[PDB]
Amino acid sequence: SFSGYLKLTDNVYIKNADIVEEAKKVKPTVVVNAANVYLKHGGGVAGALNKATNNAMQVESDDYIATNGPLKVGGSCVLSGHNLAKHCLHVVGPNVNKGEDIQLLKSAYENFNQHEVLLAPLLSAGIFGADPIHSLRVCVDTVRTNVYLAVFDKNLYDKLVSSF
Ligand SMILES: CC(C)[C@@H](Nc1ncnc2[nH]ccc12)C(=O)O
Repeated sequence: SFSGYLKLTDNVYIKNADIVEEAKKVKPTVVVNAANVYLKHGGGVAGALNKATNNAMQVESDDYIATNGPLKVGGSCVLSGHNLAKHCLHVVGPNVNKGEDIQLLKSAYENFNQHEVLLAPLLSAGIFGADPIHSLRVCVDTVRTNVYLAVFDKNLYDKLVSSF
């Protein structure tokens, strides 16, 4: 039910929107979370998605970490999408503010290729500290499945489109 997106490539689309509000409207098969390795959903996309689930995402995530241990930077896991989507794909992009290797951003986006269509944010951008223009270029050059990108900041959205 995706609507109002700008086509960037054969398989990549973009919209100025809060990913939480997009997930409530569309109820997609997969929503991507910008996770950390511990699945501690405090702020940014992860804190906003978790709050919209009334903390059910964090309770499920804590059980997953208690059983499996932490994810790898560049890795992912599939958990419930609760009231927002059928599934949530928690993907860990490198956090530049912590010295993590930006080359791991391509490995993070490769997780998207396991799903035919996804609603997603720009990985490693926002509070993770990487350049969003770089993140969109890695997304375009790595993901082959259909990805609908939601960018919250209007000013950044306009810059991403103009410089594409
Ligand atoms: C990742 C980053 C580039 C982006 N953040 C987001 N993008 C989309 N929905 C969101 N909900 C909460 C945060 C958020 C932004 O600052 O525009």
